[PDB]
Amino acid sequence: MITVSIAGGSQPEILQLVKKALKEAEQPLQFIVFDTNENLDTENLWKYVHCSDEAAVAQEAVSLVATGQAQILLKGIIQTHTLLKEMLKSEPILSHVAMVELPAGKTFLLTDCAMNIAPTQATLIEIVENAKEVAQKLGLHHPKIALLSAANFNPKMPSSVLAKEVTAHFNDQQEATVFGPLSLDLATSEEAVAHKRYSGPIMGDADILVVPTIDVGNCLYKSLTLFGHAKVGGTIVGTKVPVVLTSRSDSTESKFHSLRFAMRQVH
Amino acid sequence: MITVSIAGGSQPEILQLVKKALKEAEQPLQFIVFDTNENLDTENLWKYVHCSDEAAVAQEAVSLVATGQAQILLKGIIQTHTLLKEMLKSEHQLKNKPILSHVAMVELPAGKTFLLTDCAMNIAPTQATLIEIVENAKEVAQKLGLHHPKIALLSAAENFNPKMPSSVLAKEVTAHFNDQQEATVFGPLSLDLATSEEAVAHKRYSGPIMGDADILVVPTIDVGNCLYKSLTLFGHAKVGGTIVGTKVPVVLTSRSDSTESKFHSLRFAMRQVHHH
Repeated sequence: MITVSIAGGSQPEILQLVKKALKEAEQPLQFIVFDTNENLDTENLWKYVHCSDEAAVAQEAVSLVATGQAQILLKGIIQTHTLLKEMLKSEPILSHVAMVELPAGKTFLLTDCAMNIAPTQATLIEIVENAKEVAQKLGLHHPKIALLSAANFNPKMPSSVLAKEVTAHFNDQQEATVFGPLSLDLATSEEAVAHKRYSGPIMGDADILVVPTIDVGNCLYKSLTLFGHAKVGGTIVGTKVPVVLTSRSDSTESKFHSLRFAMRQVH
Repeated sequence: MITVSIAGGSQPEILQLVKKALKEAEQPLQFIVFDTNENLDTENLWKYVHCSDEAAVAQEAVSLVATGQAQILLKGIIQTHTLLKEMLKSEHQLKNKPILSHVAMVELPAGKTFLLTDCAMNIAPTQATLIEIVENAKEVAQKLGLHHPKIALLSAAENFNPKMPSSVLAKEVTAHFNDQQEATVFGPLSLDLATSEEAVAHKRYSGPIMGDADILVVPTIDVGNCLYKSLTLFGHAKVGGTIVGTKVPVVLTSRSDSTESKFHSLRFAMRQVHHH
């Protein structure tokens, strides 16, 4: 069974997500909610735990995960940084990982469209490691990780430099295939690979895409959603448990996919 | 009448383009190809012209554009650096704008259309550069018939985030244009809030631009490139691009580019040449 700890989850929006999950659940699921506000549940859909202050909520919610009682931390109505702080206070480099599903069934992981703004050599290596973990935790043995760049390698292009550097680093592990600079088409389309007579480690069949900055990841993330009609779900990695960041403006169906994504990582 | 100069265009790939263009062409069109490779023209389509080497091919192609001899320059099979360095020589005087930039025209499935700028020329524009990138794209749209174009300065967050370089850049460039009345320039704005009226409503956002931007301006070539490819690879969007800043639209072609792809850019260039 899977127990989800929700920080500040005694809100109708959360209640609605929980109610939905429990009914569409194909496996045992349980929610434990911490909140300063009064309980809104009567149908005993979750386990309510009142808290004195918000700081306590974050503390209590994170504790349930650190102690090994809950396997997923969900961010309800609470300041992202207050919960983020407590998270780290329990732990060094966190990164966001999203799961993308395109119409024809094409899928891939997209990493860091929220956390690290302008990843340096050292931070990008860690970002690759976290995504490497998430993949090799969903079954993908020896996953292909492409370092995205608009650069043929051009020293005047930061993403190109960063890519050639991160590539040299993982040229040992043998646990995964990490290569870049690689243009988007050359990492996701095998047709682009032939039409361009290209040959390399990754030929339009990457399992994970790593961006140079959040600007690139955010853009790609939104374009796949707006015009690509793709299903997406993401979680924050780096801690001993998958963390789902939810915003009021986010749809339930989106934060739902993230929830299932967090669930698949527990399996 | 529009004459097109092609650097290294004597190729079966370029031939397929010319045929298509001359076929769908409504107004008078003409092609003059320069190449070190032998001629492949049998139907007397274009006007073949042999050259000693690539440096020669480029010099001769760019020369024809140097004056009103040609109205559009198109890069067939030849090193980009060779032609680029070639068109940037003082002897030709082609450049006629503070800086050169790349501008693309994007057409989405239904009818949504917009310009995307700088995913090939300026790597990581400074405030001064971004300002000129906007001007270049603003002029293309005006020349295309749009009088008061909406120009969205794209960034990851919608609300100001000083920890983000693109966010700060957007705010500064916005302040710079807060004076003129030729166009509406605003940022930081996220892609969805810039191109999706529904997303705007969904988040109840309110601002000078609400999912109806005419031109999107990215912070770096990586963002524009990724968006560009993502649009065609998964968005079913039609895209055409040209380098602006010169007195003649410059179309960049790559052998790997499909015929429809080259055609769209060529179509975009012809449109800037005649459209008012």
